[PDB]
Amino acid sequence: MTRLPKLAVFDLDYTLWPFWVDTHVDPPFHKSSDGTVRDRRGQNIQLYPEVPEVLGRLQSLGVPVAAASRTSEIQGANQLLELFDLGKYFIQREIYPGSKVTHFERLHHKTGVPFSQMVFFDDENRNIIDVGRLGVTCIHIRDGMSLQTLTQGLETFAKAQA
Repeated sequence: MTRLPKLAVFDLDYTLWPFWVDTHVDPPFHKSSDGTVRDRRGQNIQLYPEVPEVLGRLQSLGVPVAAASRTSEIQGANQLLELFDLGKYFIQREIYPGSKVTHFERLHHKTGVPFSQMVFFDDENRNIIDVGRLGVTCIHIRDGMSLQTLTQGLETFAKAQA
């Protein structure tokens, strides 16, 4: 029904997975025969349960998906996206330290999508505030992404377009 955003942006830590990739785990990671992803020490790395379906829904809706993360553990963040087979859903990934305003300026530049036509999900208040000043519809999340968080965010975006 209501207008869809032209770009859906997600942070990684506490958005797609319940931890800080630069703090709680020890890269590199690998896939184990028991169906899990493990870090160098043997910890069981998991995504928030509905993350695969969240990205799959955006894919079905034709909504371009991008990442905007401020972690220093860049290699590890990308490896996780690949091992969980989530990388295929992303058209662009901005993963590096610094003000997230820089990540969004590059997303804006390469996609051509105006800031007002973007929706962003992050748990970090600092980022919600910084990016919000750009006109992006920012969705402050808790307990990571879920289909409810996604669908409510899309409604919020639609409302903002009005």
